[PDB]
Amino acid sequence: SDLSGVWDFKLDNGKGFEEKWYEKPLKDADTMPVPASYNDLKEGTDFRDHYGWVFYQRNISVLRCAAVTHYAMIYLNGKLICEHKGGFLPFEVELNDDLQDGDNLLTIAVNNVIDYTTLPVGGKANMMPQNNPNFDFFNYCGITRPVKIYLWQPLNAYLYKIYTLPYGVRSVRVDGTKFLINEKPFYFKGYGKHEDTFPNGRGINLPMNTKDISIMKWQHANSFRTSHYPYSEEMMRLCDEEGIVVIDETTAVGVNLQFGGGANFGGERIGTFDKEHGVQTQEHHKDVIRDLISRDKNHACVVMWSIANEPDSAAEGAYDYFKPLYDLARELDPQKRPCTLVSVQGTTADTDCSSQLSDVICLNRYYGWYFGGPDLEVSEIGLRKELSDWGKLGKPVMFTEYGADTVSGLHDTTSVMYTEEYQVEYYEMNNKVFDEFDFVVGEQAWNFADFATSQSLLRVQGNKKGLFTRDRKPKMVAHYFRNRWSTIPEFGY
Amino acid sequence: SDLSGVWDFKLDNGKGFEEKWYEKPLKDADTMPVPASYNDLKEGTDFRDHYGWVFYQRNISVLRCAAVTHYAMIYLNGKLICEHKGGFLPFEVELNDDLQDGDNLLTIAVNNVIDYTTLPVGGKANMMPQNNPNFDFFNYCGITRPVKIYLWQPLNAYLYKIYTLPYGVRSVRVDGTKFLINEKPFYFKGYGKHEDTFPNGRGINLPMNTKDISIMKWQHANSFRTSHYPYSEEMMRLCDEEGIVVIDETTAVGVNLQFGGGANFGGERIGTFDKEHGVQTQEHHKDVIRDLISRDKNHACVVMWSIANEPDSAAEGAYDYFKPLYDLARELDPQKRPCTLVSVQGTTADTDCSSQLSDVICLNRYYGWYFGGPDLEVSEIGLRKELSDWGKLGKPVMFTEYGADTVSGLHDTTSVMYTEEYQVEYYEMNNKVFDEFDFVVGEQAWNFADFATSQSLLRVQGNKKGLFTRDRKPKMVAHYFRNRWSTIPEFGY
Amino acid sequence: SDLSGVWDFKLDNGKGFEEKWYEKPLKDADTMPVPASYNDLKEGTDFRDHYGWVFYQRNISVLRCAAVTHYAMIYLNGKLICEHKGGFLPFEVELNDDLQDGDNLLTIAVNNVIDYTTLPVGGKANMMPQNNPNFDFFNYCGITRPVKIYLWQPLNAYLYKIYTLPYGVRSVRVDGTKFLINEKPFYFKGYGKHEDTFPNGRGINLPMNTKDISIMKWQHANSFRTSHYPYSEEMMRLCDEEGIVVIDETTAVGVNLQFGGGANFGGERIGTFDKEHGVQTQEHHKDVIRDLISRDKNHACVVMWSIANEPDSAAEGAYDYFKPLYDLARELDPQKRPCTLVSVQGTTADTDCSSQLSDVICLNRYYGWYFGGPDLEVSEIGLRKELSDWGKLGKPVMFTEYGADTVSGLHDTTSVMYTEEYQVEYYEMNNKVFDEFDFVVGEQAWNFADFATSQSLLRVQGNKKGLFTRDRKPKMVAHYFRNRWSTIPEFGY
Amino acid sequence: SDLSGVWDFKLDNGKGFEEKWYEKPLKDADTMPVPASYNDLKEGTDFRDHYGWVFYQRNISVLRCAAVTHYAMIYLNGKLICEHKGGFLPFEVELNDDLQDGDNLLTIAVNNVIDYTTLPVGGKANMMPQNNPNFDFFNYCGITRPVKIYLWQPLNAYLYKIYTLPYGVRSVRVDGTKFLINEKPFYFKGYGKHEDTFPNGRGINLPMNTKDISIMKWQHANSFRTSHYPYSEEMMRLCDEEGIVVIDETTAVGVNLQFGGGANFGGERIGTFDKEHGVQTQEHHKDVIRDLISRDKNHACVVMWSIANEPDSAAEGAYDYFKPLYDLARELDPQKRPCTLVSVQGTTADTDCSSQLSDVICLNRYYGWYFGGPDLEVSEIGLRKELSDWGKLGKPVMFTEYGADTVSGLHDTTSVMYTEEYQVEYYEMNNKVFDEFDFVVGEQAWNFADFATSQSLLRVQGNKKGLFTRDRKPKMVAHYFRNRWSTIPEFGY
Ligand SMILES: CNc1ccc2c(n1)sc1c(N3CCN([C@@H]4O[C@H](C(=O)O)[C@@H](O)[C@H](O)[C@H]4O)CC3)nc(NC)nc12
Ligand SMILES: CNc1ccc2c(n1)sc1c(N3CCN([C@@H]4O[C@H](C(=O)O)[C@@H](O)[C@H](O)[C@H]4O)CC3)nc(NC)nc12
Repeated sequence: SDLSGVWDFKLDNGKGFEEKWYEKPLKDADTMPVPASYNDLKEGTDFRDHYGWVFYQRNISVLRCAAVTHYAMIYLNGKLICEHKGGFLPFEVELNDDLQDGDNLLTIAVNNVIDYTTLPVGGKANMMPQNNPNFDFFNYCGITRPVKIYLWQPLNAYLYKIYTLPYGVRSVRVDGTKFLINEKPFYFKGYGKHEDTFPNGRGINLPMNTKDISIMKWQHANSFRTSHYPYSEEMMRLCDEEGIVVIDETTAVGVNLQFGGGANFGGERIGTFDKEHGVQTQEHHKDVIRDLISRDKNHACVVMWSIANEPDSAAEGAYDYFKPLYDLARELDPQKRPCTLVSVQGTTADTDCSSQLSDVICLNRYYGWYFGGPDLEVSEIGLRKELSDWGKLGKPVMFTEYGADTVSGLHDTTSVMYTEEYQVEYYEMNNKVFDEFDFVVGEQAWNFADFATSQSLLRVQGNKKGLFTRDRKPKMVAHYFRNRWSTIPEFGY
Repeated sequence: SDLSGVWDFKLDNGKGFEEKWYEKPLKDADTMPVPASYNDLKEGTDFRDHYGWVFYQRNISVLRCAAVTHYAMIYLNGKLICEHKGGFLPFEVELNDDLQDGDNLLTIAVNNVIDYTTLPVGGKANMMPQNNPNFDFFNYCGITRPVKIYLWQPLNAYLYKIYTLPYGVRSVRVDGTKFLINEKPFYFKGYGKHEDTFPNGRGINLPMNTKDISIMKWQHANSFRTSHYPYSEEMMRLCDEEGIVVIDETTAVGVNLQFGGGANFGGERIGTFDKEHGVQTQEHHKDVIRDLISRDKNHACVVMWSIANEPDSAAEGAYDYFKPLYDLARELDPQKRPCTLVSVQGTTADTDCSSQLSDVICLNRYYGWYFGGPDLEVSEIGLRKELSDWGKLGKPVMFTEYGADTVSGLHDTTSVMYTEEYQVEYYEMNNKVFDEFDFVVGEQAWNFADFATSQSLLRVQGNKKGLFTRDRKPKMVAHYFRNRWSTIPEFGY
Repeated sequence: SDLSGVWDFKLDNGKGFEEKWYEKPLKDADTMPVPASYNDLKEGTDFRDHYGWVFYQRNISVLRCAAVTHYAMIYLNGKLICEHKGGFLPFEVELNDDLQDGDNLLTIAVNNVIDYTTLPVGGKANMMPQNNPNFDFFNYCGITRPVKIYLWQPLNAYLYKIYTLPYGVRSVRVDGTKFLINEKPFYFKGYGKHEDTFPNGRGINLPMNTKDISIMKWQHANSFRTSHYPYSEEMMRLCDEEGIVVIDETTAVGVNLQFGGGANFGGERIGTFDKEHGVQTQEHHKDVIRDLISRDKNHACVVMWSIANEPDSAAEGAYDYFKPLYDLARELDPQKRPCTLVSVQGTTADTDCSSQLSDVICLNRYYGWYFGGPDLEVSEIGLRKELSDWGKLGKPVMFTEYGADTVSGLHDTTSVMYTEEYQVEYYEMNNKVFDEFDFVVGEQAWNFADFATSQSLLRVQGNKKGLFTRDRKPKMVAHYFRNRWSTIPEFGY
Repeated sequence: SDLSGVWDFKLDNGKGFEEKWYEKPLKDADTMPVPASYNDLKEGTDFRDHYGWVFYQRNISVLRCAAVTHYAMIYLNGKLICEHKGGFLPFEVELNDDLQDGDNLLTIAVNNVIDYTTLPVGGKANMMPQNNPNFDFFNYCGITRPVKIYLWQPLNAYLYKIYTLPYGVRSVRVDGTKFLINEKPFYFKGYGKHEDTFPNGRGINLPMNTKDISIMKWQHANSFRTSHYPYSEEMMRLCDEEGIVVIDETTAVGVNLQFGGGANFGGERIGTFDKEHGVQTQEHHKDVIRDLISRDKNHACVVMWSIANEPDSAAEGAYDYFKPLYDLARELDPQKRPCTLVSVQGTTADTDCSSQLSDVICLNRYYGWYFGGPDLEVSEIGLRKELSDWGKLGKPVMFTEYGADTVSGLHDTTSVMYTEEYQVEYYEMNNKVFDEFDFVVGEQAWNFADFATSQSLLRVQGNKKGLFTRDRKPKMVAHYFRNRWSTIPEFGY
């Protein structure tokens, strides 16, 4: 029985836990539908940028939270039943006990604070009393996912059935510079995505998920990556049904304290993996890895794991941080699927700890935007120079992010940055260099669609690097990729 | 237990009922989330404009359809359990019988054909093998609403509780030219709405519903009308919680065969209420009235009933068609709430059968757009001339529709039609005349937000008359109304 | 010596000619730059839509009007020196006499009234006290063009020199179904243009002219048509320098009283060439033909004459109206260049008087917009059916107009009318049928850029059929044509 | 006699002066209209971003350059006649000599290089082989202005006449904290402008000038500033006719080497007024001051001089640089008009050398954008704190720049940066603080309209801080200012 609906809702002030609001029904309360991120569902900056706790509550009568972002505190008649740290993976509690009679009071308290102990991690200032994300997307929070009571081929799916669980048969493993599904040389076509819609924020959107898949099949794409967090269970099963290759990724974005900017302790900047003042996320990072792999163990669409997005991988302490997490990933994946991490700009093949730990090299490069733009010729020289050097490893290289901010509507015959023409030229140059090297095994544009971020001078009402707008309407670049991807097969490219 | 999820889906070809698809599991099937309109969830004109039947199916293990648009045909292991005509109101069936063991096959067949027998009615051509709506919104179909197994004051709501059902205490009745809630002279502030979002089509959107309410409270609005169909049960309860005045309306739009255009039988145009060739919707019209009132009997937000939107009310046979439906409305409303109908342009106080049957006169006037535009001065003369004549009845007059198509982004200091400036000037002129007459008891703009329609030369990617865009972003007119409505109280204006 | 600058300016009230304003300096006067259309240079609908006369004036000290739209009345110290009817071709007067001493008073009175006696002709209502154009562009008026005192190959121009006059050598003549320049089979690539910029209105814009040419060479175009009026002398010489093929056209648009709509005399609609109540433009039509050809006699870019745009050519009296004008065109063109007229939708090869008089058949067809849209398949059947029938004449057929209104920014993966995707699909279908017939010798899209029109429900802030916006920014269709035209040569296609 | 037209044109390669192109007619030449900036009149980044010299040429038969940006080199039959450094003020040469017979060859060579010796000054990198402007507008170059051969009250102009020269009588002088025109306390209402249109670049646009004035009178504005360079003579006379208060400004923008960024000599950053490595513009700065004041000596609209825009005025050497230029300004202004300079963010009353030299304090502050955004509350605290401190001087304070980048079309009910709502809120906060202090004597928004800049991550297709778009269409903020300025008089506020 799904508990999804409009619940009672109130923000803490913060004299909430003192007055024991989880015992009595909330007075002067608001309304809020679940599942949904609450940030965009009321008006006013003080509500959207609220710092602290919120109180959901709903009656019951006669429990698995699919996701609660970030920190959940479940109650019943006042007695705490659960606690959970981790805003993008499910958790459940037993309720045979503590469920009195009929008319009972279920309260869910949700916290949004992010720091060096959370995944994603929150910095102390802007990346590009308040939360300051160390990541480039908005800190949507609340009960994002529902609360309920209780040969396979890319683009050519076939799932047998087996509680009933669907399953698809497929082999995936890496040989040299080749990514093989069912022993055939695959090429990744697609994007890095976001669970981002209006006004749901990060709340699950089954209609948009299907529309996203239809658009991808319209665009002749085959893959995407769950940047920068594991998606909903329903979206994963859909890729199983629809035959969409997925790269599952953990909530480990922002373990890199070189943005912006930086953080100082004693008049000196601190490194990322400083044991005393740096990140305190390791033991939670593996908790997320073992919780993720336990969830999507059997999804034939899951093809490769991503331990972290854009970490300080070329810094002191980077190897000793990721080695125990990498090993764990191979330890609990019964299929021994490839594992990787997506690398920031500035990483080279020699300095990246991913050069050894990862089966596949996954790059996030912005030659022609953050680097070199608007000089596409100079940026081409650099992209080729770094890409040649990455071939020294004899591993598959894969671009997981590359893009240019483009506001839909801006045009010029002599293109400039932020126009739709410049975006197509940016991708033309990059794709031209990608086609020169036989060890690249995929292109994944950033982003699939425009998505909301925190406010800054460098973000024009969110991140505009999508091929599509936030309402999924195509920019000119979306028709460019559709034509290019129509001549690039899934296997043998 | 909510059955909402992604189901199996296929379109009929139309050799579907022959091959008995409702018995065996569907081969070569697609995917489709419910609840949602399917029209926008795949790509291609042939899918969006599909004519005929679609087949939903979902397994069961151990039934109330909140809405199925338009015609539902429920199955189980092959045996038909139900049929329902009526795309916007709930229906249920008993399932103690016919539910074998555990693993069973629930199939829902949905038809989209509209004609002179349906509400809404479908014409034979464009209003402004295919369905041609006699109404100005898109023919979204599918399982729009979920399938599940089992003193009050405006803007100041208070609902006692009482199965548990919430209830709010309030008095509503008409005295002379005054609309009184709790014996105080009310003024309607708001819009005509639509259940229209992307990509859900008409599918229920609990996030957008709350965002809509927040925007209305941001804009200092108090009311809206369920144009042109009854909304979801969840949206009605939200207006109860949030204290939003609602005008409940039936699915009776398009009982007017003077659009465009017209229909001919024997070389001669036929009237609307021709008994042989005209509308065949009467007995279904009261079925909808008795089904609607049975659903929202106790919603304190429901304040007035609307029997039909824009009917041929000044034509022969109009009185004898609406008299038995009007009487029924007063017969089954235990509160004796006011009843009305919203009148097309061209109606006068003398010729409208609503002049006698309705407690409140509800007008849809476009002085300054369809009539007179771009001459706002001439259009002002006409609006005053017709409005003065409507005062002869000593009844409350209320504008339920007035607006000008405005594409967000188009501006000029010397305004022209379709720009944001012209839209504000259009509303300034109209509102100026409204303030001259003490018998007008409300203004409701058309529309609240841009919504999808059928394609025509006169529709610029849908209906653009919204104060907000389809993604709820405000046009300049939305800030004009917010300032005007901030100085107009709920009572005593 | 150029008199171009900001002059004194005032609108008549209309007690202007009584008070003899042309004698004394204008009191309570405004400012206005020449050359420019005055309509958009002040604010307010009453100024933009002004009906009647305006008064320019400027001092002199010690005369050829390049164009005065429409009717000019030149003065000096009060004494009338000139009168001119014809808003788009030059006229001059002698000034040795009437020029006293030094400080003198030059007044130019300009009228904007259009009716059945003017070219372009003004109707009595909207086409789709006030001027109501029988043409689809705005009635910009004022001193549009400056007032001053005193082998060639397409895309490969070479002009010898010869008062000094430049000249280019080239042969043009029609053989069968072939348009030959220098005895090679040409193909027209380009558009119908407009002298339309902001805020100049129709005023000459030498910067935009060069930018237009650069954009055409960027788009791999070779031709355009001076729709619907002869352009400036400077623009013609530029096409001589830049090697751009031009189709010179007269001011004869709107000699067709079947728009909208129509005009009635005695309870009955009147035909276009009714001698008593219809058009009274014939003797002025040849005055324009002999004035035009006298101006561009030597422009090597002028390749074909266009007697009228979209006339009632399949109606009674159409042949006897155009025969004396056609003959005149061949009489005064010392090069015997081809002559034609562009035909409205609904014209067939049998009924069009252009089927006999014209050397080249020039069609304005909207299969997929005005006809058939949004059914591109049905519209394709019609375009092929009419195009096949036009081949019966053994003449060259050329499309001078075809397009779909497109507001820059509107997109959908499943296209609908007014989006950028639908515009590309519209042109794809049309161009596919054009490539099936060897007797079509050119495609000219409508329009090159968005331009201002009179206000109506069918015009979304002007005409949006341009491949480019009014500020020359490209829509998606502009890159489609650039790719298609890059593979289509000038000769031998 | 105006030489304005389309000339021969070619870019140097750079073997141009060797081959003596100024002697023979240019082979393989292009076309270019004058007056106009050439940068946007052809296609391709290599043309728009061309570094070096361009060659204009035009025949003559039987000379004052109104502006040539930046460096002019005039020829005739090969013999150099002139040289001029200074891209925004007129210069002339005698031609009785050197003018042979009739058919002669006039060549104008134009250079675009900017460095520490030019005004405006060019840096070595981006401010926010190539020119890198130290200013926030595009380096438009070419023959921008024409080449030719030969009581007053704000908003209530009256000019007597007096070669004939118009003149207007008015008194202007500063008393305490009051700016008085005709001994009445004035308040500046308006903006900082730019000579920026499409596609003319910085080329003179008499139509747009009049449209700009009409829009200002529509918006109830009274003043603007010639940021950041003296405008055309025609625009100045128009403000005389139309009664628009102007603040004339020199070409002295970018004398501040703290942008971005900075420049290093020997591993150390150099100060702005370093005599050896810093700016070398002083003696040219006064040449511009004495050339400017010699031009607009008699314009009654000129009300105050601006010596430089945003200089390093709080740095070592700043006082000794501006003292001789300031004194010169009072030396040659026969009216002893006030003189000032507009100050960068970060300047305080104590450290600004303008605190002593200037009669009026002119600030460029961005509280709520560059500083504090999106925290409008915190930014309000700062604006009040700095504004209170500026009152210690007992002088008039005037804001010459304040604004937020706004892309037309972006909206949200809960505003974020770059939307139209945030722009209105930004101006509401600022204007609220301005109204608290009686010593502020004007508000001038930045900018009047969107204008082109060099490309950077921080510039969304140019500078979007305009109240209007580049095609003069109003954003929502333009209607906010129109309402505010309608209640603020010219005198006595
Ligand atoms: C097959 N079914 C139908 C039914 C009605 C009509 C048509 N087809 S076609 C047409 C029309 N046109 C007038 C304009 N003409 C060109 O079209 C451009 C544009 O419309 O954009 C114009 O800008 C340009 O100046 C013109 O040369 C094209 C024909 N006018 C009116 N008046 C009610 N009705 C119709
Ligand atoms: C308080 N915290 C900070 C931090 C950094 C900066 C500021 N405040 S302020 C500023 C700046 N400005 C330069 C431009 N100047 C005006 O602004 C207009 C515009 O920016 O739109 C311009 O179009 C117009 O021409 C100019 O007169 C305004 C100052 N430049 C740079 N270079 C990295 N940094 C900063």
